[PDB]
Amino acid sequence: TADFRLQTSTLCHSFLLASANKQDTDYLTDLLDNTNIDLTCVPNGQEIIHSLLQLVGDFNQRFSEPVAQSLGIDSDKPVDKTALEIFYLEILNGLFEKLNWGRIVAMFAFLRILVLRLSKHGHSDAIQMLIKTTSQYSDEKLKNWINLHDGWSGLIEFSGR
Ligand SMILES: CN(C)CC[C@H](CSc1ccccc1)Nc1ccc(S(=O)(=O)NC(=O)c2ccc(N3CCN(Cc4ccccc4-c4ccc(Cl)cc4)CC3)cc2)cc1[N+](=O)[O-]
Repeated sequence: TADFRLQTSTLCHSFLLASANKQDTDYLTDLLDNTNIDLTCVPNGQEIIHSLLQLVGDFNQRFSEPVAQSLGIDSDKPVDKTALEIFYLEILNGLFEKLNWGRIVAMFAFLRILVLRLSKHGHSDAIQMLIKTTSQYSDEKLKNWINLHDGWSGLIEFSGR
């Protein structure tokens, strides 16, 4: 088994890559290193990724640019990694006023939108910062709750699979 921070980064990388294969064009597989990521380290990791993909898709349909436009995530220009982090962390600090599995699904959904828009151009460093930022934020704020809910494995029963 692995520490929660490593389990959360491993699960963030596999959900982002799997979501990219879903896209008409996948840019992420080439621009990210999948050599040191093993979902096998995460307990029940495959079903967690399948569960998170089912839940994030239902979320994307239900809920459909103010700061993305400011941060130029859709630009070819190198981005401000420092500013996107404060904005992402603050956006997450607002989301987790209430802590439920549904709010966790939304955080992964936001990371998917930011990572997939960033991927069109090779902003690998920003995507990696965001994956690390999700991992650090989850270890600090979401870990006690995620732990008291069967862990990341809790998403498997929440999904209904
Ligand atoms: C059965 N089937 C026919 C219906 C499936 C229903 C409806 S779809 C859905 C709803 C919530 C989360 C995910 C998907 N499923 C469901 C229903 C409820 C729940 S829940 O009770 O556990 N959670 C919620 O109901 C919930 C959670 C978060 C939530 N948000 C709405 C607003 N967004 C906006 C937002 C605010 C601040 C910062 C960022 C964002 C944000 C986040 C992501 C994006 Cl992509 C864009 C903006 C935050 C999250 C809304 C509802 C979970 C789920 N679920 O797990 O899928």
